[PDB]
Amino acid sequence: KKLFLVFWWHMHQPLYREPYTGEYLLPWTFFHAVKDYYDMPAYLKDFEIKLNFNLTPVLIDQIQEYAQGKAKDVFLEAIRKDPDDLEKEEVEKLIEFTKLNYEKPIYRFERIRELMNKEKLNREELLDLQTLNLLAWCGRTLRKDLKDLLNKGRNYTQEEKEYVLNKYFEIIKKTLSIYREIKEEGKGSVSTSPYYHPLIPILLNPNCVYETTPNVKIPDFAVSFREDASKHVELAKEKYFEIFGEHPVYMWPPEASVSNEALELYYEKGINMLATDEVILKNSVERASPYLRYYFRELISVFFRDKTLSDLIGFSYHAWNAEDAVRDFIGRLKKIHESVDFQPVVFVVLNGENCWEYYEENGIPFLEKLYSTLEKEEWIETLTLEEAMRKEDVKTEVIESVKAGTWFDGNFLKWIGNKEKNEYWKILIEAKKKAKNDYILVAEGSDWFWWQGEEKAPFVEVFDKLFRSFVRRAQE
Ligand SMILES: OC[C@H]1O[C@H](O[C@H]2[C@H](O)[C@@H](O)[C@@H](O[C@H]3[C@H](O)[C@@H](O)[C@@H](O[C@H]4[C@H](O)[C@@H](O)[C@@H](O[C@H]5[C@H](O)[C@@H](O)[C@@H](O[C@H]6[C@H](O)[C@@H](O)[C@@H](O)O[C@@H]6CO)O[C@@H]5CO)O[C@@H]4CO)O[C@@H]3CO)O[C@@H]2CO)[C@H](O)[C@@H](O)[C@@H]1O
Repeated sequence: KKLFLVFWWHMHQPLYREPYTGEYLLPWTFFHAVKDYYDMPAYLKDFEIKLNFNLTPVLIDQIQEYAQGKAKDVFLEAIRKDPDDLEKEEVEKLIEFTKLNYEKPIYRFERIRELMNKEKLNREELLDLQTLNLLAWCGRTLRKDLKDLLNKGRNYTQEEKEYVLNKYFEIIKKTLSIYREIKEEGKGSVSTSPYYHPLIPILLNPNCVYETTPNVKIPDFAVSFREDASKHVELAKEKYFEIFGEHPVYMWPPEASVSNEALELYYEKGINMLATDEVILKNSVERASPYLRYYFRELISVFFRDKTLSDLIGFSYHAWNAEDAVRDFIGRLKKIHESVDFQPVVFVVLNGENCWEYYEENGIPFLEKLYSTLEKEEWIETLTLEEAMRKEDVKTEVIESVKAGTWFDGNFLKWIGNKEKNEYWKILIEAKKKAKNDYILVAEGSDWFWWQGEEKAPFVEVFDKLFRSFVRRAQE
């Protein structure tokens, strides 16, 4: 009797490319590409387990633009330049970026503490600030290859900085290839999401928010987003086809968000399986275990992730010693294994790139121990999404209805319902009446609503500039 374990790592960035200037206004796609988007699948080169990935189409677009040398990234330009060429504004940006990241374990360099305690930085000190910001985001592969430069920790030259930059772009250029490789070799399945990671249930029917939060105020949805919901799904199928040669049969619904209408739309667009959150299961069915394969109306297969296990990795284990965390995780799997006489399917689904910067050494000791341990446990069999979808020796159940929600408390309050987030929906509704191009789809991404009305910390103003620029461009 085995326990079936299914990792599904979700990779996404909203579009940071300002539509009028073409400038990438935040470097987050670059930094998570060099740190996580290649290295997370690259673990499969070293560990004989299965790991699955979701790539949003808008993230794929940006990875391609960087790989082709076409991404004009303003923060990266402040890193690349000789410090003598830095604008006062770029020095300010560098210092502000360092301050935002200063307390993260991946920024634990003594030299960074020295630099941030200095009243003024000369050219050598700025070169160190630039290069250490680069190296703080070094991924697992290059932490080995560049170990000597990493251990310097100080006294970097322009040539060394440029060497690191060149190796980083090599990683970006190999990124889509590694996803093709692990897919073709059967080491993992690759899914995608509707194109710009929107909240499909809201686009189809904004009143679905009242299934969980009856008291929420929402704006007057005087325009229909139902066709746009379809377009996000259809365009994602086309992008994922361009990159892999086939249409996707698995999708990750953004924010785990489902509703009866959304599940119908995914079924109508030929999606065979998705996953969502355990809270949605608990809200939809009186008594239901998350270790079964569910069939929604016999139309589409649904797995509900183990929320506890997913949250342990995504939010808890950064605060643990790596050995203890793996012991805890394996011990929890052992209890699931012993708690049923059938073979449970355990979905661990979370963002694949955001938690590691808070782990010691970028989560590498944790993941190397986890994967090394899992590959040796005879009673655990990790599965691709395809294997999980088709496994015969599992328990299944038909469900007829779900209560609309997301993996944030089973509801939509992170994206709608307060004055500021509702203002964004009002802006989008009015812009949709006059829309002329697909930039209206960009503006439908969940990220813009996530940051709005929170507020409040460096760069939220950048997300607001992007959202409003996309809204403006959509009407031309
Ligand atoms: O000043 C605030 C903040 O600033 C910086 O953060 C910046 C960040 O470092 C940078 O990379 C970027 O963030 C990106 C991010 O990298 C992308 O992946 C993307 O994030 C979205 C993600 O793809 C989505 O799946 C979604 O994930 C969220 C959920 O929406 C949340 O509800 C929550 O979900 C969990 C939930 O809490 C739990 O109950 C659990 O059951 O499971 C859920 C999932 O595990 O968290 C996840 C992850 O955040 O939404 C994401 C946001 O839309 O796009 C991001 C940008 O839109 O930009 C950040 C701001 O500049 C700084 O580094 C931070 O340290 C600081 O905290």
